[PDB]
Amino acid sequence: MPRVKAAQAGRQSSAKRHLAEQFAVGEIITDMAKKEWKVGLPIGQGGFGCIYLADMNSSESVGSDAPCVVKVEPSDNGPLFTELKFYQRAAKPEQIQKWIRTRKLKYLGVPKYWGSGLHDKNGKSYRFMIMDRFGSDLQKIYEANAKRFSRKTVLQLSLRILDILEYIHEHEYVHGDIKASNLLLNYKNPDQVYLVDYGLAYRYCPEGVHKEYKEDPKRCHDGTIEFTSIDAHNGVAPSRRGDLEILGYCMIQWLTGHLPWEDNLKDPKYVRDSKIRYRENIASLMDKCFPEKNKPGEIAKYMETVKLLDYTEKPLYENLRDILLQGLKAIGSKDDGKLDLSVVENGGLKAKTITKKRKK
Repeated sequence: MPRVKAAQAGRQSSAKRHLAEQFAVGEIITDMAKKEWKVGLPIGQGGFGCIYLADMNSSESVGSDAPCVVKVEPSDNGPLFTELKFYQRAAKPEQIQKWIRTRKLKYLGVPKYWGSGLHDKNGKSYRFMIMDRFGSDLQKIYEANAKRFSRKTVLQLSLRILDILEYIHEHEYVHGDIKASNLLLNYKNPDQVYLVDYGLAYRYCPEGVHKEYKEDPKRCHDGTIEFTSIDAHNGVAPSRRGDLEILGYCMIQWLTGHLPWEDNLKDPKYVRDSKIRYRENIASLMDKCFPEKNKPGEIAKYMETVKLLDYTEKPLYENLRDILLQGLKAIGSKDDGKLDLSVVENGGLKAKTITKKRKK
């Protein structure tokens, strides 16, 4: 006997506001560069959260002080010291121009350092760091553009990632979880993407000593089990193979729309299984991930190549750079129209703390 039933609809809540009025707008703070930055509007969003925009004093012709934003971090220090130390050390106009030009690199995805300092407020010392003005994040763009990233989009994304991964991973740091929220687009220059959330920066080779992958005690996992791979999740510091592995996962993610172990992001066995399962026959699996009229050959060859270099036998990012660009150029694309991500959406995720040993 038939029965009729249906009662469930409507579930969306939106409630954010930013009016201070009393005390906030116009608070000038002098950083270590000896500039007194005038905070303007509370954005709240960014590669961390609670990020402010710099209004500054518009006397007559402001220099470069206006087009910047500032992250706020407690002086108790979580990711800040690691992030800022690298930030200030890497964001050096002189050095950037030099090594980028000489190493034939494309572009470093690191925000320009303007200033940074400490300001005790109400008895709580907050340390602030001034970065480039961000307005677009790949997390909200993921939603708004339905994660449809074309070859030229993914290629350009991974291209700049290759630049930065070599620069950072040649020294000491890693980044296990490559999340869409890690990539921030310049608010008024979308073709140039920056990376933040350096809390997922674990050290593999201290100073410059290539140790050995056995840092794994039981579990550490910097970031989500999604892109962190088996390596970082177990707690082991990955070599070039790790970074290459993670990048491959993000590339196929943007190219296909969704990861099999992401729909299964509720089970450690399935995520591990699926990753190993696909890596068994990378060429076959990658090409068969999105079979219709798509060309996933660049990824297939890339993945075969990265598996072919063992773990750190012969890792050459420029060689991977070559194959990817060669494939892209084969279909008639080469830095097509300066990226493809002009969605300019704002509403990503938050930054995370370093897995130094224990977070309780």
